[PDB]
Amino acid sequence: SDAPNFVLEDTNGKRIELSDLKGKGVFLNFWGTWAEPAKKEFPYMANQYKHFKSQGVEIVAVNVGESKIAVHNFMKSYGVNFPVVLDTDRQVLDAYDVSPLPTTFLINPEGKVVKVVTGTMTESMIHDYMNLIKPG
Repeated sequence: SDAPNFVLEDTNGKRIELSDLKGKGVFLNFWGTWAEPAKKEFPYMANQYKHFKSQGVEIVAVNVGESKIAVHNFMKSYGVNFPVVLDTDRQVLDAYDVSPLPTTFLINPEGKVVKVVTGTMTESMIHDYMNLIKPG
C-alpha cells in the first residue's frame, strides 16, 4: 500500500523528499517533544541506527510542527544521530492520517508501507522492524 510522498527540510534547512529514499528501507517516525515514548525510544533508535544505517535503512523522524529550537534541544538532550525533519504546518501528518503519537511507518525499499506501528517500542522491537525493512 503506497506511501504518500513529501518534501520537508531537515534540521539544517536541507531538502528531503521521501521518494528520493527509494532503494533504502525507511523508518518513518512521527513525533513531538511532548510524547513521553519518544524520550524512551529515541536513544534506542540512535543506537540501532549505528548498526542499520550502512545496511541501507534510513530514519526520518518527522517532528509534528514544533519550532526549530524546541526540536534542536530535544535532539541534543536525547543524543539524536539521525535525520529529523520539520512538518511545520502539519500537512505531512494529515497526509499520513497519523495519531497516536508517536507513530512509525515502516516503508520497504520499493516504497510501500509494510507495517504501521503505534504505541510503545522496545529497542528489541525497533531492531526487528529495522530488519523487516532493510534491503539485504
